[PDB]
Amino acid sequence: QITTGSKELDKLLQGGIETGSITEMFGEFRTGKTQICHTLAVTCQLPIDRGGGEGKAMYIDTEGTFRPERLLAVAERYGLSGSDVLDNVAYARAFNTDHQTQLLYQASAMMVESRYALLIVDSATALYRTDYSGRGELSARQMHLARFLRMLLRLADEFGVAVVITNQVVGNIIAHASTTRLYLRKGRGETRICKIYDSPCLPEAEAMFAINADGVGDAKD
Amino acid sequence: QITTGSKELDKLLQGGIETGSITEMFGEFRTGKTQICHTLAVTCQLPIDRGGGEGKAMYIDTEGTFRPERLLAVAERYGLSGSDVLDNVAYARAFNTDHQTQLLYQASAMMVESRYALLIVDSATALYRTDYSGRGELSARQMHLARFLRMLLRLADEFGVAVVITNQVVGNIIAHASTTRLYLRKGRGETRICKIYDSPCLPEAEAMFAINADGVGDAKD
Amino acid sequence: QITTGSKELDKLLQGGIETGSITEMFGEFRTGKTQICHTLAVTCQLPIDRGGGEGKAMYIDTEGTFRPERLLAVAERYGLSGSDVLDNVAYARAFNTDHQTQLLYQASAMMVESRYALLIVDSATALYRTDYSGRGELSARQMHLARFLRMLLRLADEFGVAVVITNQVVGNIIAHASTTRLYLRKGRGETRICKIYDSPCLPEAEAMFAINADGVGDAKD
DNA sequence: AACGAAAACGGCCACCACG
DNA sequence: CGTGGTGGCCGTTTTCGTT
Repeated sequence: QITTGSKELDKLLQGGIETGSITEMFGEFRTGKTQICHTLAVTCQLPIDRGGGEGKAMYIDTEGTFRPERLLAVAERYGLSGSDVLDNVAYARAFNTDHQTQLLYQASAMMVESRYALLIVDSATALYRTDYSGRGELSARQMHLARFLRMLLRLADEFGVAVVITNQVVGNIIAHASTTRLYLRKGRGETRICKIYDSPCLPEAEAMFAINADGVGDAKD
Repeated sequence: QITTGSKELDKLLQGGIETGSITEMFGEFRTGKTQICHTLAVTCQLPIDRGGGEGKAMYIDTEGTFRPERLLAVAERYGLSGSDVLDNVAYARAFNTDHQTQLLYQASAMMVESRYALLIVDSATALYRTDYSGRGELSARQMHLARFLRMLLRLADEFGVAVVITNQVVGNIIAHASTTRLYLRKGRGETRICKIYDSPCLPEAEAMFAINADGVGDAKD
Repeated sequence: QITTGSKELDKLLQGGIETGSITEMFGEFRTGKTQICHTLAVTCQLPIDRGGGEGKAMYIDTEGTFRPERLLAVAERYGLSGSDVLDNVAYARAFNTDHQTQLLYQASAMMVESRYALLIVDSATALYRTDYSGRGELSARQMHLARFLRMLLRLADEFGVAVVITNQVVGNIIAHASTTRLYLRKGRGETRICKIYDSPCLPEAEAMFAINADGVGDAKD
């Protein structure tokens, strides 16, 4: 179980993400999906006794929001070497849906030589909206997304890593494929509300957390 | 941080625009978006110790409002050579959305040979309204705008320059992409009210400034 | 500053029209736009010490309202030779928007050989409504008007002449291009109310004037 | 008796207003 | 900002008139 670094969120998840499965967090923009991704990108490298996976991180960005400085802040919060964190995070920006899936081909071969624990795909659904904008082409983007999700599941079962994808809510296919769906909504200021909206094992429940300069971290009224 | 040349606005932004990110200023017509652009087009060339970026400026105009004389006024205000300011500002008028995006192809290659600090796109959303006026073609202009914004983010991360685009409020996609949204409204006479309407780091707050012959400059009751 | 020949209007404008810039007067029909044009067509020829520009006049008519006799009346009011006034006013009626813009080609070359101070375009927006009456052709007339306005600004900067265009209010593009917007409304009888509705330098303010056989001239209760 | 044109009705889309 | 309602425009079908 990879620690989220929010204790309340860890309790909500019973200790953190299950490696080897896809966890989807759907919420409005600015809810902190990207911030949680940046935090996990570092916490994954933490020792297992500290809630990490003792593995490198993979950040596939489609939205430009990748900040190595956020990774440095998370590393210094938990006392990890920021330089080693950036050395254990491989980053690449996907320009389109086809490029987004093509990066998985390099990811599968690269993930064999080194132990990874986390795969991050940020604005995973944005490129299927920007690229495929027509109505007759909807089935094509749905097929590409389906294949992409199957590839995610395959890599998860192959390397035993956690698969994190982010969705902006301004597909029903992900429900059966994703094991845990988390709904994120803004509480005013920088403090966010998290809700579980389906889990066969986890209750439907809510937990409050905040977005702090160092971290994605528990709410401290 | 590129100085806005309004001290109150600089305080509002904590010192000025972050280079390497897109800052959107949405407001009514005649609020001073273009005036701020003209001021920044010169202030960017200022020394870093003076709040500049020590880089050349790029003005992509779609509305005809480009005035080299305004640049000369800003240069003489801060004591910069007006001729050198015009020599460090490359200007081109986009005739359509396709031409607006096509100019980015020349911009990316040209921005490699010389250091730039500011990219200005004035009436950035006007051409998507004048060109794409139908209702069935809305998705096409939205896709073109999405690609344009992604190109802006790519150039920002590539050259570490500030990306400034102006929007007339007589898209929701820009919210996640733009880092700082500023709402501009008219105070009567030539003095304008600025408000921050989203920033993960900057407070929602307001600052009063004026539009002076020399400058975009602090309000002086 | 070209005298309007109304003292109250001159005070409203701080002495008269700035040459080298476009001044737009928007108002209802019969408010006196054409009358003001006829008056200025003669006052421009007045000595600079008398509020003129010591230059010839250019009247481009689209509405048939051109009256040389009104020019003769204005000339005799200020004591100018009516025959020389008509000799210093070149007149041409535009039959369409394309012809209206085409006349500018003859105007630019003709304005080089002799000094002019005033360019008048009467019912400037009427031909874009009579010619382009459909809804799909709106962008075409807007583009033609935009190019026409840019040509006006170019000629203004080239010859340092005043650019006067008249608009019947039974485009938002002119706002940034026009420097001074004047709203004209009828006071009953022949006495008209003038209001300034935008000027970066001139206050929003009003002045009362009348339309007299000799002149456009101050209100005399 | 057949074909073409005109008029009327219905449905869909867009814009405006209200919550 | 989103949803619902109303109005306008366009397309299709039916009926009538003319060849």
